Amino acid sequence: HMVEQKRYALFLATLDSEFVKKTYGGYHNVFVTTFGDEGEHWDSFRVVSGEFPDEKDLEKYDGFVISGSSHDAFENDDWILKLCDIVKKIDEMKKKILGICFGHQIIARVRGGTVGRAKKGPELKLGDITIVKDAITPGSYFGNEIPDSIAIIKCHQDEVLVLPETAKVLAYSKNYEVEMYSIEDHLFCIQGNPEYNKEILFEIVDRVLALGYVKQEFADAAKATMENRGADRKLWETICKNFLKGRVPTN
Repeated sequence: HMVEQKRYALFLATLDSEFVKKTYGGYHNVFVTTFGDEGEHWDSFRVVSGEFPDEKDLEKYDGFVISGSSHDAFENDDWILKLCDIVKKIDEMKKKILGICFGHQIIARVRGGTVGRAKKGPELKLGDITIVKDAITPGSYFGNEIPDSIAIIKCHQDEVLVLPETAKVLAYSKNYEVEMYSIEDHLFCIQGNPEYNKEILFEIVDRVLALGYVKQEFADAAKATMENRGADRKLWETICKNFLKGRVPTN
């Protein structure tokens, strides 16, 4: 009989930026580099462009990842509605979804939460989130020794303003009450972008500065957060893979 193949679906809620296309070949590659392991089959679907799996094919996937986006997760574009519908279906199937940034926000929306512009304003920087260690099982996604804090790239202007009643907050920060959360055993959401790196961040900063969206001094302060430190990238890959591939007991 056939071996059980491992299949993951990536919902690309962003187009490929010029820098990401040139440097990495696009976000598919970025996501697979971050979360993929040898021998898995990753299908991506450019949901932002209205490309979706068929509902009948959802069962073949072992897990789903929803990417970041420049779009607002509270908007009502047809593709966002369709994304919410398909996420609702996957959620009902109890299939694993890792939501990243926009994805974190979409899952919150589907489960009755509210997303909108953050009360304390946008973040574009390397930040640190405080872990709610009391909500985390030793030897689950976060390893045997749970960190007090994790460094992650932040690139967002919106947040979960109202958490679904079914969500457990796993991390917060001074300005954002919901930096990471889980719902049941199959939904896991991070507001930051574990897939980003210094090069991706700095290129966004440069571009948004050039557009006149932020001041030079803001751009400078954003970049300064990563001049001498990086995100906890290896730890994020471990956590996310632990969750997405059920590599450790559930939390």
